[PDB]
Amino acid sequence: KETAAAKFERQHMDSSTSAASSSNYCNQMMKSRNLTKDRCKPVNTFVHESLADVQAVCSQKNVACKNGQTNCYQSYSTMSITDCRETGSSKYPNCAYKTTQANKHIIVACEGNPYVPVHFDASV
Repeated sequence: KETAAAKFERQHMDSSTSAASSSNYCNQMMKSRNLTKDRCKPVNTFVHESLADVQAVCSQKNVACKNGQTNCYQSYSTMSITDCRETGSSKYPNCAYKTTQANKHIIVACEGNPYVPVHFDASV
């Protein structure tokens, strides 16, 4: 039973890189973070910031989440991010991803004690 905070980390955190290396980045990371396991997960974003910097967003700009909830936070600066998105050629167990590297504000839902990100909402 993964806690929610640990699941955000496994799905969203990639501090070991500054940026998406290849067009191949997404097929690889989606696989190693176990997101192609039971299904191809259709969309996922990886954040190439340290964990501290990303936990800090939980004290930045308070915004409405897309589901209308109000525990969403928008980062003040831009962050290095990679968007991973299934192509049309995508067929489980043979998940295939388009890699888009970008530098965007991130919006996360935060909860808990410690108040930390548990949900990736959007980037802008």
